[PDB]
Amino acid sequence: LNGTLMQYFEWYMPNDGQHWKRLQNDSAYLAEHGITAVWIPPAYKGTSQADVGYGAYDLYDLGEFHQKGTVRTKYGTKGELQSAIKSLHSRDINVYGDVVINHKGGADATEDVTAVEVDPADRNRVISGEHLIKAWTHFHFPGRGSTYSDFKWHWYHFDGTDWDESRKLNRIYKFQGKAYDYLMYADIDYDHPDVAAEIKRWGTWYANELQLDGFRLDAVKHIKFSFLRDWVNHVREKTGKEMFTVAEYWQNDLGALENYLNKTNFNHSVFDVPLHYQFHAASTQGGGYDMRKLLNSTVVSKHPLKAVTFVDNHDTQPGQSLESTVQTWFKPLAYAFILTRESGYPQVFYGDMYGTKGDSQREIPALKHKIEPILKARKQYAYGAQHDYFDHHDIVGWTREGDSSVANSGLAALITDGPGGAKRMYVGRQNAGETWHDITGNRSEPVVINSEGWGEFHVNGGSVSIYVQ
Repeated sequence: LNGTLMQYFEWYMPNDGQHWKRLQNDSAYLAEHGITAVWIPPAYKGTSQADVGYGAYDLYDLGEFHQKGTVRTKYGTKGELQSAIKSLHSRDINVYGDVVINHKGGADATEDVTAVEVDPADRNRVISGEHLIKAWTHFHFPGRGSTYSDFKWHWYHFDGTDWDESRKLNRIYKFQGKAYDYLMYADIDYDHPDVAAEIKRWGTWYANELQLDGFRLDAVKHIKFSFLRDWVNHVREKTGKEMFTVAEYWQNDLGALENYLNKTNFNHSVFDVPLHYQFHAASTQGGGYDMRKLLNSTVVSKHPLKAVTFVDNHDTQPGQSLESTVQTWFKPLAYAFILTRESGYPQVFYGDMYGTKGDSQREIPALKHKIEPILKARKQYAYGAQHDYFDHHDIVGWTREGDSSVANSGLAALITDGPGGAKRMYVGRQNAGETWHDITGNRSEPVVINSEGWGEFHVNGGSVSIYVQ
């Protein structure tokens, strides 16, 4: 009954075109362990076959046309993708597609365009007069043609770019006269009527072509909010489906996140970036972190229904752009936090489950065996009223009284970044007389609940204990 999301990709996975098949083959397992939704990587053609998917060359080429020297994307062909989705739906698992719409990369040709240079500090402070540059702005899709869409991109559909091809220069350009490869990407202009109309149309095309159930919105911090709000309303309306949507607004600031939510009318969720940073901070301070701090400054604490909680993702993993990996020892504690507490729509990271494949000497190992018990705790026991016990600097915990709707439901969780200990927690008089055991197997001793519903729970240092049944 509890929903659980899974980011089904890692940055360093092999470019062998078998990913869609792996996903398909992984459906039973996912269902076994309570995964109710899967967020797949960008399925459209990038700047090269090896593109992780954020280059975003052609949104209408889901690994179907020979473009950028390949038919398939890094993950597979459109057909394999469609088969994987079919098997996922047969198992009652929803699929959320990634949406990369703040820029387009890998233009087919440059265009002579008039531009002005702006201040790197204040990107709306002109520090140059108008002048001609050659910008990678012409997209015509030679391999696709007009199939699915005859819309062609030109410089006027964009706000600017960071590369002048004529002078081979890197500066911040803003196009004038309108009605390290990433430096050549062009920033999409949502003030242009044709652009806003086209992205909304592709949006519903995308949802229908793959039978998607929702979306993951990429890099929303720089996209016009009103547009994002309307794009979401639009796809839901044209489609007639719920279309759960979560946006990646990367800002470790509850303030900025709430504003984003208010400006977008609360029509979609946001990743709990602040929570991740606390997880990282705690895993980094060797027991010096005040564990009672986890309950504040996060999105779940304020907008539980609008938060997608996560431990790490493809941006924070070792070697990436926003690297701030939660240390392995702390990882299972963070997972217990997001998977067994009532608030938030938790997300499990593929890289944490099966390990990351970068070449740092600090890659994430496959934690599947440590996480599986917590997924089971969420799937079968995390129900009913919750009681919080964040009364200590090191050891904190919470209980779930369970729900009659779900048999033997109920749990007592305990996590500590410092030394081990015990804590008496109210578990529900309804559970009185029961003998509970640590599902993570970290503690061997049983705990029998008293007649008043209380229990003395224990936990090892720098560890996690989740007592059930």
